[PDB]
Amino acid sequence: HMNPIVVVHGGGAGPISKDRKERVHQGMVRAATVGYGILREGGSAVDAVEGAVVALEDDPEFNAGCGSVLNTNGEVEMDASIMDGKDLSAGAVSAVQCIANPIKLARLVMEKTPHCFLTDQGAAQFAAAMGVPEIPGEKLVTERNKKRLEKEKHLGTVGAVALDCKGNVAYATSVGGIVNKMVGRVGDSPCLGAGGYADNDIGAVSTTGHGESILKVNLARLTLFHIEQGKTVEEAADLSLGYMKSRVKGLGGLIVVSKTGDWVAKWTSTSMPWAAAKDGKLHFGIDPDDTTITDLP
Amino acid sequence: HMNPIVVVHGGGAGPISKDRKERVHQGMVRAATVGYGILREGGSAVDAVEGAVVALEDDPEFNAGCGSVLNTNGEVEMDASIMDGKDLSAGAVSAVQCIANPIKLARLVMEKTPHCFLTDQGAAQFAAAMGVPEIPGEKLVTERNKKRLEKEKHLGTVGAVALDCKGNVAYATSVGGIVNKMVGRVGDSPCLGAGGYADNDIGAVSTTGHGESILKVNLARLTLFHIEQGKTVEEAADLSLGYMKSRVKGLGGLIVVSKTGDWVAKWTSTSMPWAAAKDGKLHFGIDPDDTTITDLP
Ligand code: NA
Ligand code: NA
Repeated sequence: HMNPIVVVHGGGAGPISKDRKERVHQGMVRAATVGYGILREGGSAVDAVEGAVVALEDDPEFNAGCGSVLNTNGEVEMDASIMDGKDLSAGAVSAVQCIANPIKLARLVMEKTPHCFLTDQGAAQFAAAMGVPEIPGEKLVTERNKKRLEKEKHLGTVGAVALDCKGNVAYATSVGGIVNKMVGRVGDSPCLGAGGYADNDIGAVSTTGHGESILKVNLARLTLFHIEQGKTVEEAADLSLGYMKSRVKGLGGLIVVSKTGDWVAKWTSTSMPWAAAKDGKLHFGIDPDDTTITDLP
Repeated sequence: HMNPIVVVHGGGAGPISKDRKERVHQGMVRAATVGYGILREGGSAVDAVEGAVVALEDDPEFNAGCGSVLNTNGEVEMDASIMDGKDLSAGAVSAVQCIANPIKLARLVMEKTPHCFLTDQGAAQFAAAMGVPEIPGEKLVTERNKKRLEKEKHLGTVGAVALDCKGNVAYATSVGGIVNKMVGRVGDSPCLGAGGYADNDIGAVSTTGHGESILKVNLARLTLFHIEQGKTVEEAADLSLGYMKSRVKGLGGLIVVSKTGDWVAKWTSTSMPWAAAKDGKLHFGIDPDDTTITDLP
């Protein structure tokens, strides 16, 4: 059986402040801690990526769930998806409002409907009916995000991949969008093959950065194509990310794990917080080269 | 310069009665001739694919625009997408209501927003900002639609790919939902790489079978991976369709036009209505190896 592996990512975007750096650290760490806690106790890849992504959604330092930005009309609007590498089982939700954890709702889409993708109105019904709490859209709206809303008038995709004890792979990704965005814009995060792809015959990818560009070039699926062509995880990351930059002038990041347990985190944005838990050991960083490898207690 | 072509398809579905084949074969001819006419006046591939699909949307018989099948509330939700193969720009709407031409709105997302994808109430609010008329839903519904859902409480996706004389390729798709589909169920159509994909350096594909299977295997972008690798377009379609078959037990079909100008219509479903125009001729079918060929005025 395989040594489990989990990689976790936040925004593939600009420079981070030294203050937010350490706190970005703690949310990635908690995230990756949780996914790996789930796997070392017999949980699946889906199990791992779901708990991993739930962690970052709950945390207000990241732009999915609570800590999600507000669109141009003063409300949070969220996207998320998740996928089983085993049979390509998937679930996706877009422009969902007023719920704590869209990745969970994404999971229900997959496992309890004959469909993969629900949006806005019907999503919330599906939620409502599956028992998911509604909450006043007040409690998903933090202090510092209405500020950047105003600021911009005149914090990118988070995600997770795993390979579990029994060789299954998965991803999950979730976001609150770009700030002051128009009503109902949908990025890459609920679009299979762009925000993520998982396939037990190749590996799992989650993406971050410019949604539109990630969408145009089907970035996750593309990364896996290079891997099928027999390229290493890094080479394939490099080739896909390079193409996105050269073909549509788009920037971002990606985490990937091949079906053999090989993994890489790579980005073309200035920065991408990431962490990987494997072999009871934690890898973490934000800036290229900045990385550390610590002991997992 | 290149000789231009348009290919259209109706839905990759089960057996079709004599009583419809006649209304459908005519419909397919009209769409091809609309898009070919645009190609005849040196129009863009993107103009032509929009036109053909508009025709199919406006034909009450096709599951798109007028004649869209009904959801669980007896209501009309539609998806669409367009992509321009020159710079991969794209436009898409999911779960839109009370508009005549979803595909024309997707083009308005391509050209007139920073984004590639709008959904539901955003998509509604944009359609206004652009003075797209709020049209009654009983105009969209038919006594096929009304009479189908009532007892389903107990056809398919249309598209076109075009190559213009500049060598540019493009795809369009539209679909009006599924009989008794969950409200807010989004399918393959608005998902770039799934329902379709267009790139001048390979070609363009528009797919049509079972939406979830298409999403799960990224069928449109899959087909293009194979052309990238040396397959002919007929080989490409055969393998991508066969992979969706063996792996996800899903049936459907697609149309593809290459950057070289080689074209094909292929399906694992029983039928898939289709039509093509190239070098003064119109090519057509529904069921296998039955290609009717005639001149175009
Ligand atoms: Na958060
Ligand atoms: Na129609």
